[PDB]
Amino acid sequence: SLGLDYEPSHLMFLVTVLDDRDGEVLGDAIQKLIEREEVLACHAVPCVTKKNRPGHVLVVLVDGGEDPDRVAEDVARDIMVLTGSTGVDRFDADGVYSVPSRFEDVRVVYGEREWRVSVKIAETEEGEVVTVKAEFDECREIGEETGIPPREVKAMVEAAARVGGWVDLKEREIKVQ
Amino acid sequence: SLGLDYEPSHLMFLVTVLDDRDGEVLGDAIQKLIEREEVLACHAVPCVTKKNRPGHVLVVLVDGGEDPDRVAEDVARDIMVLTGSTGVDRFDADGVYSVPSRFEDVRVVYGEREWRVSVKIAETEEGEVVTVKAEFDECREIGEETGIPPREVKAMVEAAARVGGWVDLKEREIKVQ
Amino acid sequence: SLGLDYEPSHLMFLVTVLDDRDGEVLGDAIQKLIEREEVLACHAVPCVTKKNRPGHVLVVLVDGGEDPDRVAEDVARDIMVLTGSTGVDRFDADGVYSVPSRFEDVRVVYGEREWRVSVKIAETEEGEVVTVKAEFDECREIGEETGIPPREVKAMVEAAARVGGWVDLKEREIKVQ
Repeated sequence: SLGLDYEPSHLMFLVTVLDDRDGEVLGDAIQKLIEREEVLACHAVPCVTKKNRPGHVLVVLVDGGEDPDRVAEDVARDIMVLTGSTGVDRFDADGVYSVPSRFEDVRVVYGEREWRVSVKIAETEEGEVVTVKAEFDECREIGEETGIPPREVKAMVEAAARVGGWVDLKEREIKVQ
Repeated sequence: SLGLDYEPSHLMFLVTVLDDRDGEVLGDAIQKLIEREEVLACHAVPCVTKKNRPGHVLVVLVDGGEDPDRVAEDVARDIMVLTGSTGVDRFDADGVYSVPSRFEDVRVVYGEREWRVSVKIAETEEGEVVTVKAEFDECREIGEETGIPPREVKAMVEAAARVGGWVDLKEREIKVQ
Repeated sequence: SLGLDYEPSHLMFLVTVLDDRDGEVLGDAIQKLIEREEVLACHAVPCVTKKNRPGHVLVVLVDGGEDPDRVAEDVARDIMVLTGSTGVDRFDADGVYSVPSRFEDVRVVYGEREWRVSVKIAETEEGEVVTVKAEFDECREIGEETGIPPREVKAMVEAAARVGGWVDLKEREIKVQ
């Protein structure tokens, strides 16, 4: 139990098939659907329906959280109201794999310009650091203004997150205390 | 129980992975697959298979209806016969959200030209009309020949479905009796 | 029971939602993911995430085989290590439809050039040969060098697999013994 966690999951797929007859309905419905916390993702999967008619299966990824069923019903109705569907199907995950994680803002200086990079550190009970991941968009965007390559920012930042230090890119240093 | 219905579902995903080695097999198989009532949708999802080979996961959305298993088996064999697969996997929905609905043909006149528009009215036990949806393709296609915008056809038709009347677009009227 | 087999399935979908923030992570992760036997397919499904941000739901199709849970966990960790995700969800098939199958190499000669074509023969207990499928890529690629159409190679090869013979395309013959 002190490797990967494997627990019951509150993730579900909410699924409905729409005729492509109602044109700007799906983009609009998705934009309202994502406004709520528990909707993780939306995708309209293109499909062939019954009289060789093009459809989309609207697929909504939902984190139920503490109470799934209130959340599932709220989203199901949203789907119904927003799309005109009267049949929304629900698919539950049989379990979720997880590792405890935390975030760590790492201070980056280049002599005269500075940033703060988010670093997710995923660590098990046993002390296995499975991932230390500096947020890449910040790393590459620093990698521009500095010039020096994005992945060396990443490597330095992640090593700084390990010892709780900060990065001086100008002298190639990680400073602890 | 007199809001949304949440009942056991006879919807299933029939899933098989195909090598892209057999070229015009998938379009043809889908065209035969959709010929039966209970196949709701088909999509070949592009995927990366095992020796960096491109595949498709053929995904068939099936309404089992009264007896799922006879329907599921018939479709599974069709998939097998049509594609050469010998392994078809089945994924059942854990439940379906639903609202009772009915259809209502609304008579539309523009002085000298007329149509009939299908309007789905979805209404719960409590009397909450969650959706009144005029079929959009008809609404926009009327919206052409008339000139006047498709969504005002929609709004007028849906209001006519509410009181069981008919639409006179020429004088901007909904007539009840 | 001597038609289609319908047995418990060791197939699962491993699902994780990624921000598109980490750029060349998905192609690389998929290329490592497919290296193991039990990963059947990988696809990153494009999706709309929470602050109208584009995401992908990485979807990994996994044959658990004899022990699913060791295989599932190994893949889940791979997903976690390779992508930085700390939440991998698991969806089990409710059953698999199957027909016993075997392969049969069919010798093809055109007077002076020869090949061996793989033919899958799927046959039930009752003796229903549901599919006899010559591997199409070989059939069409023979169909080139020979000139004569790919589907007549297929038909001849499949008929040869039936009687355990071999194909002489030059004299239009299937020879048994």
